[PDB]
Parts: sequence; C-alpha cells; structure tokens
Amino acid sequence: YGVALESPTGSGKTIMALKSALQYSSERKLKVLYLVRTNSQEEQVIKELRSLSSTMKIRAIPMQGRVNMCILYRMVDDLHEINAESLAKFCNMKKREVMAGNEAACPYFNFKIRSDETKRFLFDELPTAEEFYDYGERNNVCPYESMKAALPDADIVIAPYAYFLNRSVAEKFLSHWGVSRNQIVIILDEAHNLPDIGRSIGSFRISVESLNRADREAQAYGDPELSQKIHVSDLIEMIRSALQSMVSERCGKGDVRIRFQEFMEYMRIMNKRSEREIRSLLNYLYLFGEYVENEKEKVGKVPFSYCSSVASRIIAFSDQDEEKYAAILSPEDGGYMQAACLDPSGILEVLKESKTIHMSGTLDPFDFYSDITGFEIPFKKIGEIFPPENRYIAYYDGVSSKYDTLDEKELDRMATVIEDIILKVKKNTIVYFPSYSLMDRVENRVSFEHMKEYRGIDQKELYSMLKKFRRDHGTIFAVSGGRLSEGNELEMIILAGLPFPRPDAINRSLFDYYERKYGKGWEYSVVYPTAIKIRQEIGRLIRSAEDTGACVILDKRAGQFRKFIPDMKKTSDPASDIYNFFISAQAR
Ligand code: SF4
Ligand SMILES: [Ca+2]
Repeated sequence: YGVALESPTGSGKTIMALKSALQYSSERKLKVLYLVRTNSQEEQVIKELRSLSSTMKIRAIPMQGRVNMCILYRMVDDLHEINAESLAKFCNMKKREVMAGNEAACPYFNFKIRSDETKRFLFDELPTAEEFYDYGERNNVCPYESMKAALPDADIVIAPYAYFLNRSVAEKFLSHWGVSRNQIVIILDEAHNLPDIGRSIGSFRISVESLNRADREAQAYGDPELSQKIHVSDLIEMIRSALQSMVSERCGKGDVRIRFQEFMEYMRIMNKRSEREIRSLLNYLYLFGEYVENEKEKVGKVPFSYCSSVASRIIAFSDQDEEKYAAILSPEDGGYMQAACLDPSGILEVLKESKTIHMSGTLDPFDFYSDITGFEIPFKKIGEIFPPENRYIAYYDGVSSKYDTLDEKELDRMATVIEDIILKVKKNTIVYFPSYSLMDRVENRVSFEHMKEYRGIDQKELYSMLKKFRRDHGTIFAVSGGRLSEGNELEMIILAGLPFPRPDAINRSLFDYYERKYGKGWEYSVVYPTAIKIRQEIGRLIRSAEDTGACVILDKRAGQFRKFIPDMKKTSDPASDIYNFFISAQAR
C-alpha cells in the first residue's frame, strides 16, 4: 500500500516522485494528492510541478481550508482560535445573503469563482495557496470557493497535512473531488516529518488564557445559570483554579507528566462534588457554547464559541487517551494541561487506506520510521549517488558534555573551537545551537562579526539577514529547531552541540513509551530523531552531485551516530582538517 524513497537532496525530490509515481497516476482513475507541512515546502514542490508542466500534461491546484483561504472572516471578526466547522456555517450564511440579493454581504462571492480568467490562473500559472490568496484579494474573488470550484477538474492537488488529516474536512474535500480514498494516491512530501505531524495534529491542550477567553464570552452572552446556583462564569472559575492549583503544586522548573484522572480529582476535592456533577456541568457548558454559536450566527458573526471549544477539549482530556497519549501539565503561557500524543500510528493510519508514497531523502534506517509511523511498506534508496569525498562530516571531543546545560569552562572550549574553525575556513557558515541560552552564552564569549537569529522571527527580518547571507560575508547563528531550517550559499555547518530533544515531560514520556514497547526508548525517542535532524542539515548543505560542503559536530557523544551516518569521521583539530578538506575540494 506504500513505498518509501530516498533521494539525495534538492531540486529533484518531487520530479522523481511523479517519475516514480506515474505508476498508477491516471490509468486507474487515480488522483495525485500532495501533502506538505510548511508553506515554504509547498512552493518548492509547486516550482517543480511548474517546471515539468511544459514536459507533459498536468492539471494541478493548491487546496487549503477556509481557516487559511477565507478572506472575509478576518475583517468581520478576529478571534484567537477558530475552526473549519464555524467558518462553514459562517460562510454558507454569507453565500445565502449574496444569493438572496445582498452582494455586499460577502464581496468575494460572485461569478469570478467559476470564470475562465480565474481558472486559467490556477492551472496555467499554478500558484501557491498564499499566492492564490493574493490573487483573490486584489481581484475581489474568494480563493477558497475558487479552489473548490476548480477542484473537480483537477488531476493533481497540493494541500497541507493538517488539511487532509482532519477527518471531517477530508470527507467534504473528497465528496467534491468525486474521488474516494480507494481512488486516490498520496505523495507525502518530506515524509521524515510524518511522525511529528501525527503527534502534533493528534495533541490538544486546555490553556488558562483559553479559559480567560471563554470567561469574557460568558459575560457577553448572559452568563446564565448552568446549575441552579452555578453560572457559566462560576464553572469557568472552577476549571481555571483546578489548572492553576495543579501548575502551582505539581511542577517546578518546567513541564511535568500527570495522570488524566488527576484534573477531575483536583476538580472534585476543591469544589466538593463527584464526577456525575462535574461531567454534567461540563456538558451544560458545551450546550451554552452551542447557544453562543447560534446567537453569533443569527447576527452575521463567525459562530465560534470559546466555551464550546473549551467544553469539548476538557471532556476529551478527562475521557480517553490513557495508553497512546500523555497528560502534561505546563507553567508556560499562564499554564495549560495537554494531551500529548506519543504514538501517531493511529492518526496516520487513515493514509494507508489510500496508496501512499513516502518521499524524504533523510530517513536512513527505515525500521524506526516503519515502527514509529506504523507503516509496513517497502523501502528503496532511489537516487543517483553523490561521491562521499565531496562531503565532509566529522565530530569533535574537546567540548565534553558531562552536563547538557552547564559548565562555563567547557563553554569556553565551545567558543574557541568555533572561532578557530570560522576564522580559518573563511566560508559561508551557519552555526546551529541546541538552544537560545547556549547560543547567547557563546555569542558573548565569541568575538567575530556574525549574524544572530533570536526569537521573534517575523518573515520580513528573516529575509533581511538571508539577503546579506547569500550576498556577502559568511557566518550566521541559529537554534537548530528554528525557522532557518526552511533554507549555492551554504558551505559549512557547525552543530555547536548535538541537537538533542529537550528534557521535556513529553520527550520523557516518549522514552518510556518506546522503552515499554521496544526496550529501546533511547534509540527511538532520542537518537533516531536526532540523526534525522542532522542528516537534514547535511542534506540541505549538499543538494547537487557537484556541490561541496562540510559539517562538524562539537560533541563527545556524537560517536553514536556513525551507524546512522556511515561516512562521518572524527577530528581533534577540526579547523585544520576542514581547511585541508576545502583545499582538496577546490582542486576540482
Ligand atoms: S465566499 Fe466569502 S465567506 Fe466564503 S470563504 Fe470566501 S471570503 Fe469567506
Ligand atoms: Ca456546534
């Protein structure tokens, strides 16, 4: 039901896909779906599809949910949480008012949704979703409805994972396409993220600021009596103080694992009631949400209720999840409790109901991906092989890690070794750190003109640095997991510390899960993901068979990763060996 392929990185990954997935494609009616995580990857796919469009016929359109593609809803209202359901009701009512006679109701709903001009743009130019949104904006035509209008005559579709893996959304999506999950083919772009996408989509949380929000909604819409003497506002106060007492009492320096029944226990003891009562009041809150939703709708607002969406998430929290999820409490962002999905096999399972094709270029040992993802498929290493002498991977002793976030002494060795390498190699380097504290500690010990990448991010200032990166000079600092992971220019990578997952309660839980299941919690929850994080930087450094680069790791326990990286070396003088490597590269 699936195939996993590995291509050496860059400009090819998605061309190879249709070149390895014209198999089936259209001889058995099938539709080609392209799932993508970030919008940055989306366009790296679409740019490829655009190139091959002149080769032979392909009719593609990007597809995304109203949550992204509805223009109106951000002007009419602006909520801090939202969902596809509420936007459905909202929009359907607007379309009613337009079709009834009030075109102003929603000025983006008109003939242009079905016009040749619009459909020409979608197929002949094949924009990204962000690009087709902009088109729609300037042309006063709804992007979403346009996509859905163009969909039934589309052979190929490029959508986010979070769109399709939303069960209720996928059903409407396919009901309009005409295709069924039998008649589909799904290409999983950068499928090395599949495990993480599952755990992400699967998880949910109830945060204090979310209760705060429902509290204001409660006051807005009557704050009626749920029980005789307990109002909506009172119930919310009960639920927030359960959470706050839990965060106060249960956790210190950060996250903590708790048991799901604990919240209800805290709920029961504090307020002197049993489950029946608390379950009921929680239900009566969801019902109030339903009232709020109806009341917002009949006015013309987006019918989204914080009390409705909170009610369900608490019910969901307290009810299921004991085996495949973990109950994490957290002090962050006022506090929240979370259902951390530890095993994404059950979320991703819906995919093997269609034919899947797992594209990456970075999932070295497949067993881990198969065991984690729960995908029992063949694995082929389809990719014309780049020579190993064109690459240089090595790890270094000096900066010996007895602790993972301590020792000023061994942090000086981190600064010096870096400074020796960059000043001597003199090439376009980016130094990934495992955290912001180590990067900030190193930067003030270091004394060379570099380029920061601190929290805040914002899309505009990311390019301002990227402009000066490609053009002149060289060095850039970044935290590994950050947004420099989304991209000639590059040449050397200095992993200033091996990018392990943080001492989370979640990562602790994941270890336990893959300890109780395979007796290898370390290999499954720490190493394999870290190896795949590394390989990715190595992969984004060398994309061509004629491109060159180096990648050092400053870590004493980096030796582990030889069986994941079969051409890694070890160094005691990395500065000189990398320089000696680059002299050998220049030669040719
Ligand atoms: S037609 Fe209007 S209400 Fe519907 S998704 Fe488009 S902008 Fe939103
Ligand atoms: Ca509802």
